[PDB]
Amino acid sequence: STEIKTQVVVLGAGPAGYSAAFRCADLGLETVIVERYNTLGGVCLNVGCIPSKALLHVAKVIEEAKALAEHGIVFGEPKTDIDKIRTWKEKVINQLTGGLAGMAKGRKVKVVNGLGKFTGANTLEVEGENGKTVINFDNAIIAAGSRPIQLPFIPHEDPRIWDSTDALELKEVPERLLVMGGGIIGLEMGTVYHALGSQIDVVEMFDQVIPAADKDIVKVFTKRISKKFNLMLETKVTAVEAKEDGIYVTMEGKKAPAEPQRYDAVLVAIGRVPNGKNLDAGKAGVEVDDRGFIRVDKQLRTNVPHIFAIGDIVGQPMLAHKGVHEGHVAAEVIAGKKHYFDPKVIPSIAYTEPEVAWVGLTEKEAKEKGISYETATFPWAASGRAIASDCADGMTKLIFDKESHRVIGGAIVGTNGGELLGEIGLAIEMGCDAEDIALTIHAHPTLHESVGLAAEVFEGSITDLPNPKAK
Amino acid sequence: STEIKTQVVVLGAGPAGYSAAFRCADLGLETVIVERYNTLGGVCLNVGCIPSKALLHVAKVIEEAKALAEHGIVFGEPKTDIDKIRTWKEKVINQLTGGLAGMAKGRKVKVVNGLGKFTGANTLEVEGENGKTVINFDNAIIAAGSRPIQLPFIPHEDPRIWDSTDALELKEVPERLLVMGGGIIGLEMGTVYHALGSQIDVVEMFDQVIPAADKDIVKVFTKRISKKFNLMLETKVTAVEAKEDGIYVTMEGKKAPAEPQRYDAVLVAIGRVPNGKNLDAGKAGVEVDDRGFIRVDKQLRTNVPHIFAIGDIVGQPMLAHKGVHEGHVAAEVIAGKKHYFDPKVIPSIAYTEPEVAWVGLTEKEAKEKGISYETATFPWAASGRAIASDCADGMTKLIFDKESHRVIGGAIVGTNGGELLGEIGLAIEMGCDAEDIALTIHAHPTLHESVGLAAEVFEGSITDLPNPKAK
Ligand SMILES: Cc1cc2nc3c(=O)[nH]c(=O)nc-3n(C[C@H](O)[C@H](O)[C@H](O)COP(=O)(O)OP(=O)(O)OC[C@H]3O[C@@H](n4cnc5c(N)ncnc54)[C@H](O)[C@@H]3O)c2cc1C
Ligand SMILES: Cc1cc2nc3c(=O)[nH]c(=O)nc-3n(C[C@H](O)[C@H](O)[C@H](O)COP(=O)(O)OP(=O)(O)OC[C@H]3O[C@@H](n4cnc5c(N)ncnc54)[C@H](O)[C@@H]3O)c2cc1C
Ligand SMILES: [Cl-]
Ligand SMILES: [Cl-]
Repeated sequence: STEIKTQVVVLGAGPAGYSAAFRCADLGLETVIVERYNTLGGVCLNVGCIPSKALLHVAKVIEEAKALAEHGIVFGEPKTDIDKIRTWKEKVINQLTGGLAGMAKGRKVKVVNGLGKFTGANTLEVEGENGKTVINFDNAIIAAGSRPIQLPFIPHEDPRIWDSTDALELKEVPERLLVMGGGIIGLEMGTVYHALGSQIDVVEMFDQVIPAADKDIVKVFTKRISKKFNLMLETKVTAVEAKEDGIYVTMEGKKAPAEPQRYDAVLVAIGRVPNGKNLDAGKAGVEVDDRGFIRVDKQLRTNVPHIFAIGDIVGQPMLAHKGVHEGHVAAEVIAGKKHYFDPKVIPSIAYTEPEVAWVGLTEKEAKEKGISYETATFPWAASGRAIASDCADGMTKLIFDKESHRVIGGAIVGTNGGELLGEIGLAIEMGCDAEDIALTIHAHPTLHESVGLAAEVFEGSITDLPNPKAK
Repeated sequence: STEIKTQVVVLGAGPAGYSAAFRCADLGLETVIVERYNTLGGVCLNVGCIPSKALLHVAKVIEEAKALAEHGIVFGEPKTDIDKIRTWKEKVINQLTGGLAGMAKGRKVKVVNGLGKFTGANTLEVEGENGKTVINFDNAIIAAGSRPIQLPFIPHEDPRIWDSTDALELKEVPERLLVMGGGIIGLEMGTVYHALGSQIDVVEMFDQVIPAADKDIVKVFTKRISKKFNLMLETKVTAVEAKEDGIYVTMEGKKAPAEPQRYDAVLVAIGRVPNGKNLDAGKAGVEVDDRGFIRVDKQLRTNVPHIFAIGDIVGQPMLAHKGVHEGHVAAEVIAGKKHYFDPKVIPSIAYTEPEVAWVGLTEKEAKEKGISYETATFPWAASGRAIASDCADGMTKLIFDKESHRVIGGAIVGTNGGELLGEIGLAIEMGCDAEDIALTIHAHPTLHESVGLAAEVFEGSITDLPNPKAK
């Protein structure tokens, strides 16, 4: 029963949403953000990328410290206080949310807290702390994100059945943990809890973890990870039963045990689904597909031209950077600029150890597309830096169009591997060929020089590896 | 004496030398390498880049392990065995040497061990393990490297007066160590020994460590390091005297103490000089300058057209990657290709913690060149990744031509900062502008996305910082 009139309303304050809102404000538009939770930053900041990366950094340091022992530096076994780790995680998060609130204030962007739902083509109704707020807008930006997949046969109401948020709460270190899903989130959480002392089982229906990534990359990764996790591929969960002494899980498939297994906790990390069906978007005339996605064009417009949608809710890949860039474009289009969201590439990174990172076309995709392509790889066993840094199990891979010589894809498996994507990404966006990359002088000794070296393998000029293109 | 005939003789088996030799072989030329010492890889592999990076990795892990205590993971004080660390260092060197030997064998490149000197324009004489060998060549490639600077008033015959090789031998951990020279090598060794327990003093004649780098970058580094090291800037060593209980060093300048200071060891890391005067190059008609450089053109030719020179011995910067690329060009030119060595940029990295890395023009150089430029920086205090990884003091800086918007230089201070140079390097080589970089989608949350964000700061679209370019 309180009414507001604004130019732009943004539904959701995640990466996509707040980036869109801030861009609108910087472009001189009157902008209001609606968010059901009490802080900004959405899933990414509060229960996603950031806390997971904090805990993963902790895990990495623990394992490195232990790995120093054979080289003459012996730390004891660490004394660990989970409450303190949790407190630190919360500190990084609170620092960042404080930052976002500060920036919203600085850009004079009003934040309305509560559940927003459309009531008309130009009207969004918010139910929150201050009662009901009716927001009349010229433009709306839908950025309401996604949520974890739940399965009907699983008692998701038992506290020992976790999703990613539960896992990131760090309630305890379960003696035995099952991760359902060999995707990125599952493997990352597995990494975290393994470093803390948990015994890790991973169950995955596909024949490979991180299924979109190439076989050769994932092979290095799997070789590394099979020493610490019990990987059960091409296997599925058929039943989950809560009992007093634990969660009993029945599996069927190639690596399934005969008997149901007892776990102290089960992380259900099957995937995520969009929140498009929860907005009464139809009342604004907006089309929502059967899977809950709100599909948009290259200017991020829904079927209703003055209503935009960005981020996870718009489609895959569900990644923060995609949402940020989409938000920027939507804001710019609303401001009247003729901009489009049409990136050649979108990078993906699994912050496991070693990291698995890739951008552009994978070899799988290249073979299905049927274009003449050639791969070039540099093994980290040949890298001075990787050996000197005790991380020789890695590989840098570039994929080239055979005729044009343009780089069309790249991948790294290795410590700090993700940090190498930038160059590759830039290279693809600029339409670089192998010669461009190879002739650029990369610093030695670094991990990223492998990018250059891979290019050299293609050029046939490589001298840090045997050169089969020699004569 | 034994006499042999070859197409190409390469004097020196360092990065430059073996890269040139391997490239010549890959191009179908009969090739012989001459090396006075019994190992391959030269300074870089044996007493330079590789061992220093190994020890620095050890130091970094020790410090991170200690830093976890504040977050709830408490390792004890480490129990350290210096003999075992040294053994590990030696192991990385040996593995890599083995690799190089394997590659030389595979390319059918013969290695003649001994001291090489020119006797004529087409004759090089080697005195070595297999006696004296006379090599008649069509082309020679001089790659005989550099050596540490010594000072006449310093008793360099005392075992407590070190150069970098001594430091890398790791014979003991001196309670108190003086590093003379605030260059990269000195700071790296200071980092290693501080991590091992040494108290570190650094003397530098200039008003900043790493004088070649911009002041703001080094300011960020200096703030981190001034708590761990006693930095004496604008200070000079006037006397060094060996006594029974230690080495007494007298210094003058603003933060130098009045009285001579006692150190258990002194590392002399003032710089390196080329080995050009020690080859009898004059007997081949080759011109050597007064300080020992053998100056060369863009095809790496000396004043004698069939004689080439590459690496440290030809000029600054004395870095491995420069030498490798020069070696490739020299080999290609000898094979009859119209190739040139003329890179737009050559990257530099100090592997301190945080790392200090830069490529292209610094602000000093841009001013000195008279270019109208604009800088754009992203502070790591605003990076989710840097905060979550406990490395928030960093900074990423891009320098753009103000009119063309082309990137002309870049720099990073921060953990893993060096790994970010590749993208920047590539961007400058490709003549990218701020928009090219900004519109490339960088993965979140990473350290390298800062590069993209820095570009956004220039473009005026940044939403992860306040945007003073806003409307
Ligand atoms: C554990 C985990 C790790 C991840 N790791 C990475 C990673 O490393 N890199 C990466 O790029 N991505 C990662 N992701 C995914 C990343 O978090 C998402 O892609 C990103 O958060 C999407 O941003 P968004 O703005 O589209 O949606 P969200 O971040 O989900 O924001 C949507 C916001 O809208 C609010 N909202 C929803 N409905 C309403 C409503 N009706 N009214 C008002 N407010 C509403 C929600 O509360 C939420 O704050 C990870 C995700 C998880 C769960
Ligand atoms: C401690 C330290 C750290 C360093 N860190 C880095 C770094 O991080 N990154 C980087 O890029 N660079 C670094 N450098 C420098 C790098 O090591 C050199 O730039 C590189 O080794 C130069 O290669 P080169 O082939 O030109 O010379 P060298 O590697 O010195 O090779 C010359 C070789 O020729 C031999 N030789 C000399 N005279 C004769 C003769 N008359 N007959 C036969 N053989 C002869 C020598 O024994 C030597 O093996 C570092 C150097 C040091 C000392
Ligand atoms: Cl299932
Ligand atoms: Cl029961």
